[PDB]
Amino acid sequence: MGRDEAGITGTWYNQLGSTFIVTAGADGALTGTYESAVGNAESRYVLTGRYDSAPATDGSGTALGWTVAWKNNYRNAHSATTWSGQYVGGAEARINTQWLLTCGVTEANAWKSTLVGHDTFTKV
Amino acid sequence: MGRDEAGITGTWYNQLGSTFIVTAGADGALTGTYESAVGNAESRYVLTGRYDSAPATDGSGTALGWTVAWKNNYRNAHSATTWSGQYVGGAEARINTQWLLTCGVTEANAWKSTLVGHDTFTKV
Amino acid sequence: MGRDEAGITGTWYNQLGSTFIVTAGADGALTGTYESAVGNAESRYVLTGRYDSAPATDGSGTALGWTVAWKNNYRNAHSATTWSGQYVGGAEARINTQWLLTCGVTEANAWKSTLVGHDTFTKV
Amino acid sequence: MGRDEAGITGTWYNQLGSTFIVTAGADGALTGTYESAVGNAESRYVLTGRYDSAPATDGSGTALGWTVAWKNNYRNAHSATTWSGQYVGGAEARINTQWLLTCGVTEANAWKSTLVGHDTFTKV
Ligand SMILES: O=C(CCCC[C@@H]1SC[C@@H]2NC(=O)N[C@@H]21)NCCCN(CCc1ccccn1)CCc1ccccn1
Ligand SMILES: O=C(CCCC[C@@H]1SC[C@@H]2NC(=O)N[C@@H]21)NCCCN(CCc1ccccn1)CCc1ccccn1
Ligand SMILES: O=C(CCCC[C@@H]1SC[C@@H]2NC(=O)N[C@@H]21)NCCCN(CCc1ccccn1)CCc1ccccn1
Ligand SMILES: O=C(CCCC[C@@H]1SC[C@@H]2NC(=O)N[C@@H]21)NCCCN(CCc1ccccn1)CCc1ccccn1
Ligand SMILES: [Cu+2]
Ligand SMILES: [Cu+2]
Ligand SMILES: [Cu+2]
Ligand SMILES: [Cu+2]
Ligand SMILES: [Cu+2]
Ligand SMILES: [Cu+2]
Ligand SMILES: [Cu+2]
Ligand SMILES: [Cu+2]
Ligand SMILES: [Cu+2]
Ligand SMILES: [Cu+2]
Ligand SMILES: [Cu+2]
Ligand SMILES: [Cu+2]
Ligand SMILES: [Cu+2]
Ligand SMILES: [Cu+2]
Ligand SMILES: [Cu+2]
Ligand SMILES: [Cu+2]
Repeated sequence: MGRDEAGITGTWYNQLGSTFIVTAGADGALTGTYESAVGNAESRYVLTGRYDSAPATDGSGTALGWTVAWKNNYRNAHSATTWSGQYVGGAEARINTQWLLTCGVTEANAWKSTLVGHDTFTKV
Repeated sequence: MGRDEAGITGTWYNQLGSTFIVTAGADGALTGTYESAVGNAESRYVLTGRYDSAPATDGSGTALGWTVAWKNNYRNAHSATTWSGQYVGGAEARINTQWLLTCGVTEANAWKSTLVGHDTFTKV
Repeated sequence: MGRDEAGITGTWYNQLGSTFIVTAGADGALTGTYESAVGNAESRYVLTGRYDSAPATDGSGTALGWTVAWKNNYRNAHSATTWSGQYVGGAEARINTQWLLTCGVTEANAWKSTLVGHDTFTKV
Repeated sequence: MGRDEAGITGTWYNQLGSTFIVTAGADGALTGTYESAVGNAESRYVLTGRYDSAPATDGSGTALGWTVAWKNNYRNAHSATTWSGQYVGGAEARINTQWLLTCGVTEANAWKSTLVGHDTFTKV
């Protein structure tokens, strides 16, 4: 199995109150759903990503990333967010991320297409 | 089908000479392989992502994103990159992205865990 | 005077234990010194920046930014960090930032020149 | 003098058609004005920043950064941009940057406060 397959798989919550439901596969896959507490979003969106299934054993975190395109059966916000970060195990397990949200825009507006931020996910 | 299913599917090349091989599914999925011309990487890595399969029709680009975890059968760089951007169709089709590369690090080094950059992909 | 001239001027501390000493001028200027608890840095470095001296009065934060080039009389790390963020007044005043650290590198290494992160500064 | 004092001082133009007028001081200071071809901006804005006045001599670029707060006598966009990058000398001298634009927002909107992008400046 991936070293942190069981540690990563499950339900996570960020500081905005969003809900990140993920399954980590033995092959390095991340699959699941994302529900954002903010923005032009309602209900669950498909996500997919990858993680390092054989991380270092020196106390370093486990690198990972995932994408949500903000289209589902309810809404289409013509945008996608990618989260890049690491899982940190332990009693207070965390996934610490930085993210890039890109909106589909015309070429004249490309300069203002991308938001950057940071989300921390916990199991509680 | 996704509006830009055929436009996105195929082989793309960025300004570093890296090769991005992707299939866009009707459901919004991106699957394929990435081969980086630079860094701690050799041969192909699995990628997965998402794209807006019903973009706006006002000339705006098509938002998308994908992730590579830098582990394959040859090397493990304990890191993952996410690319966030948009596909722009036309005679000179492009995927314009910004990216976040996170390395698995100890908590004392978390402040220096993440690189940011920008890649432009073309069909030639 | 700037609306938050007095609120911004003073000594601030971030989550790494770094010390940000700043004077906000009536004209929108920020001047002062930065001392980083981490990285290739020792003692104080010159900083300069700008802030919105007439912010909105609807509860929004006060936008600002500053730069440190990491050369002083002790060390030269051939790099510069810019912090971009906002000051949020109140009992628990904060400056919330995201930052970009660029290292001087050869053109072959330009893709790995820039780190991104986020620092929160408090008065305690 | 700074190694690239003369190389940096002058008028620069980016890919959007914006105009960056800068003087590099022997002490590492950057001062000047910025005029953006895009966004909520008109005429010139004050800028200030820092650069490495004693860069490496191995062909590496010269790290630098600067800030503009988007208030002048004509408009106040309640925002600030920081550019972080490097100057690359030679026949086709360039300043390659990544930038963070933060808007002053209420705490409920802090997640969408910051844009990220990249500008390349040339002498022509
Ligand atoms: O909301 C969305 C989809 C939901 C995004 C939720 C984000 S993911 C990163 C973060 N972690 C999280 O848990 N939740 C948030 N996609 C278009 C994102 C439009 N803006 C923001 C909201 C909005 C809704 C309606 C009308 C205008 N805005 C982005 C701001 C912006 C920046 C630059 C130019 C123009 N607009
Ligand atoms: O290379 C990797 C995997 C390959 C990454 C390729 C990147 S994806 C974004 C971009 N688009 C692309 O087409 N190609 C590049 N993963 C660890 C990334 C270590 N550094 C860089 C190289 C290196 C190799 C060996 C030893 C040291 N470095 C990152 C620099 C850094 C930043 C902060 C702290 C420490 N190190
Ligand atoms: O430390 C510096 C100057 C100090 C930087 C302090 C940072 S500002 C943002 C943050 N807020 C803060 O309060 N403190 C930190 N400038 C070169 C920054 C080299 N690396 C990190 C340390 C290091 C010291 C010696 C040898 C190798 N590293 C950056 C990692 C990197 C990324 C990509 C490619 C290569 N390296
Ligand atoms: O324009 C400004 C000041 C000018 C900014 C110019 C930028 S600096 C980086 C770049 N290099 C350059 O040469 N030129 C551009 N400051 C508020 C920036 C509001 N948005 C964009 C324009 C706008 C004008 C009026 C109404 C709405 N927009 C930012 C988009 C955004 C993102 C997230 C949430 C909400 N909005
Ligand atoms: Cu290893
Ligand atoms: Cu973080
Ligand atoms: Cu948007
Ligand atoms: Cu705006
Ligand atoms: Cu639509
Ligand atoms: Cu771009
Ligand atoms: Cu690394
Ligand atoms: Cu380093
Ligand atoms: Cu106003
Ligand atoms: Cu922040
Ligand atoms: Cu460095
Ligand atoms: Cu490295
Ligand atoms: Cu040196
Ligand atoms: Cu760049
Ligand atoms: Cu804004
Ligand atoms: Cu918006």
